[PDB]
Order: sequence, then structure tokens, then C-alpha cells
Amino acid sequence: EIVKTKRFAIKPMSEEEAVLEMELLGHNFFVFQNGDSNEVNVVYKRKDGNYGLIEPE
Amino acid sequence: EIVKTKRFAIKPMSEEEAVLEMELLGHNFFVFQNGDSNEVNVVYKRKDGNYGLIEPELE
Repeated sequence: EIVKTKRFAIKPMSEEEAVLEMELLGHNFFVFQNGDSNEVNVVYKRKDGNYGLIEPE
Repeated sequence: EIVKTKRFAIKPMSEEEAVLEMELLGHNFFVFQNGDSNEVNVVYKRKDGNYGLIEPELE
């Protein structure tokens, strides 16, 4: 089955904060409300050490 | 060092189709526009066998 859950990061934050939070929490991807664009984004760890940021833009 | 890309799945789809797409494409998580709620959701595979669906809010 598909287990439904609500986004953990409730409050809006910056892309910079999102990346740090993902790292401190030990995750590989992190869903958040971008406070600078008022849109939901997803940051993730790329297999090249870099970070990726997915936006609806 | 932060590479900005646009969501790959442009058109809205069901959560089931999203899980299928995630697997067919070989990813661990998949961002999509849920056609049921018209909102962006994220499906992912969890070490438990099941799949997870992240929503901004509960309907």
C-alpha cells in the first residue's frame, strides 16, 4: 500500500536552511515550503556530492 | 553547488501512476502534481516494502 503522511517541515524556510536540515536529520531528499518563492520545493543529494533543488518553475 | 531543475513530470497524475513511474524510471523518490488534489506530492520507497506519499496537508 501507499502510506500517506504530511510534510514534516511545516514552516517555510530558505533553500540554504533546507539543505542543512536535510543533512542534520540524515535524509537523502527533503520536502519544504520555500519561504522566498512561497512554493513547495524538494532538495536532494546528488551522486556527485552536489545538491539538487526541484521546483515547479 | 545547488543545482535547480524543474519537476520532470509536468502533467498531473494519480498517486498509483506516480509510484509506477518512479519504478519504471528507476528513482527513489518522485515529485508530481497529484491530479486528485491538484497539489504537488512526493512518493518514495521506504525500507519496509511499502511506498510513502508526502502531502502538504490531509484532505
